Amino acid sequence: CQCGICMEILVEPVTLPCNHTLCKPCFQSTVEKASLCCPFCRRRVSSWTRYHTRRNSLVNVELWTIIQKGSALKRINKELSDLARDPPAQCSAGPVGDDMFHWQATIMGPNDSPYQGGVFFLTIHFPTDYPFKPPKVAFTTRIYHPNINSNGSIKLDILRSQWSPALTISKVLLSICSLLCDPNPDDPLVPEIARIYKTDRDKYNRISREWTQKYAMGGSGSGSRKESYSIYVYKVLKQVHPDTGISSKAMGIMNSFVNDIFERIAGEASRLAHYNKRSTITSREIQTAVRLLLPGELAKHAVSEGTKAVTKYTSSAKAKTRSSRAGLQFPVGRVHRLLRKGNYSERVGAGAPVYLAAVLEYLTAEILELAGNAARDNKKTRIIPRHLQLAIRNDEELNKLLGRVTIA
Ligand SMILES: [Cl-]
Ligand SMILES: [Cl-]
Ligand SMILES: [Cl-]
Ligand SMILES: [Cl-]
Ligand SMILES: [Zn+2]
Ligand SMILES: [Zn+2]
Repeated sequence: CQCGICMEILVEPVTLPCNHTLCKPCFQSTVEKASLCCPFCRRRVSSWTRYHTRRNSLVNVELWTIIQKGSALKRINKELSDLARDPPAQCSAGPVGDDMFHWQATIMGPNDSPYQGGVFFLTIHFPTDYPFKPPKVAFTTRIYHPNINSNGSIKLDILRSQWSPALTISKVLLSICSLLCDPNPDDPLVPEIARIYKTDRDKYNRISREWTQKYAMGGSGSGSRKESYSIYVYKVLKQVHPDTGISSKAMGIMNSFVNDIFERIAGEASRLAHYNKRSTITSREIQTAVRLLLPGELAKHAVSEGTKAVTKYTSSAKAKTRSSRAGLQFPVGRVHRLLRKGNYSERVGAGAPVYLAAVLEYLTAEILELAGNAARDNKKTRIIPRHLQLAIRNDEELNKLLGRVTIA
């Protein structure tokens, strides 16, 4: 509600001849140091800046006195917070897993439009220089529109020529909504559709509804809260070392292992789905993710445990709990939500969370078995962080996998 560059309150505001205002830090960071141009409208402010920097009159005293009453990453987080503060109508967006520069977004077909009742998924990629460079926004759901083509590119002025740091991803999503309601056939991306819209509006409305029906019939994101698997880590420990406990500090490290493995597998599985233009993540993407990221025998065993859980899940009775159907301690239904919540794909198949849950359980068991062994070497009955560090370092494959995870 004040500074357009950093979306924070204005401090020592500087107003340029063009009357765009930014806080003194932002002004110094982007104008004074190099560009000497307004970041919003690119008006040259060199003569003005040199004069007033020498005379210490840059700051707008009147505005400043009466107000009392990296940068790219920081701002993206401010957008997401802003997005939660004022959820845009008919829209949602959030990061893909833990990648803040790669978001998923959903748009519900406006009531006014012929897309009503459909859900359209979009991909958003933030550049390194954001907010000074535009975000890359594209549809992954087919849609019949003059300004949207089969590649999912969107011809919208604010996405390219008219992009400004003052704009936000919420405003961008609202503008796309308006574009769905009111196309611009005069400057089209697809001429045939634009010609049809101009001459046969009834046909345009008809084809839009049929496409919406055929192809169109994505959230706050993974969130800031750290998930815990204490319940299921404990169950596995009782199976692997019934007479060995685990300290709560060690349990927090186990959560860090599980969450790290979850994010990496799903993230890669997300990469594969997008790479092959697949709407749904299935056990296949999870398996190829596992095979590429896990080393050696860990990968061979993880693939075995995942294939066996999926096989047992399909043949089992549909009445029992999903985790029970797969013979797993780790929660299948919960892993499924975390795959949808993380915005890795439009859809998530039912075998995917089973396979991933089984891979997580297997790796947890491996780590717990070795940590317990490492505890029994020091004549101890309870796993502490040090025994987790030992179990990782003393196993070449596990150290390749989890060595980068910090252990205190
Ligand atoms: Cl100038
Ligand atoms: Cl594009
Ligand atoms: Cl599946
Ligand atoms: Cl990796
Ligand atoms: Zn600022
Ligand atoms: Zn300006």
